[PDB]
Amino acid sequence: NSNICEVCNKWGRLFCCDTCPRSFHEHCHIPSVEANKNPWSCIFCRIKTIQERCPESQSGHQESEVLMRQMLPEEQLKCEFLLLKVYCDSKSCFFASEPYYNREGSQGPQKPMWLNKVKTSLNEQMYTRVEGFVQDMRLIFHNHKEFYREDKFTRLGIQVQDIFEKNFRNIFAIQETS
Ligand SMILES: [Zn+2]
Ligand SMILES: [Zn+2]
Ligand SMILES: [Zn+2]
Repeated sequence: NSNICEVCNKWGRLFCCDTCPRSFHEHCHIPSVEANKNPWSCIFCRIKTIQERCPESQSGHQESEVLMRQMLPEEQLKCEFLLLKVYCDSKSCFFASEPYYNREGSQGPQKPMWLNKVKTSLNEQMYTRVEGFVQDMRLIFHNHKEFYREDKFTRLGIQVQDIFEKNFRNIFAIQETS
């Protein structure tokens, strides 16, 4: 197994996947690494299993259809993984914890949002459809773009949103387009 966490790329107290060579800190894995279970399979392995059990799940989908899916266990898992993939980028640090807004010439968003809040919401099963999760994720970056206006810092929101969107299209097998 790897000697660094897959998500944050640091050593420490790591839990090792039994079915692939990835390792995780306890709270870097999503969901948090489970207490017992030997063997243990990581979220990357669990996602691969879903695809292997239903190869047709990789045929292209319409986003509108994906968003209306109820958050049954497989969709819950896919959202957990998608959230994890965003945490895997180091620029996610900017969007992880609760922001505050005090900049001359801007007003903060009406509905602040951040990754750790989405993480809690997933953990507490607060989303009933995929749409709920996707709307909160997109709101994080939209709020950032709106607040930072022409500061070049706006680009961080564009960057992390692109990681979100690419991973969304991959995980939920959205039909490729030009
Ligand atoms: Zn970590
Ligand atoms: Zn694994
Ligand atoms: Zn099948």
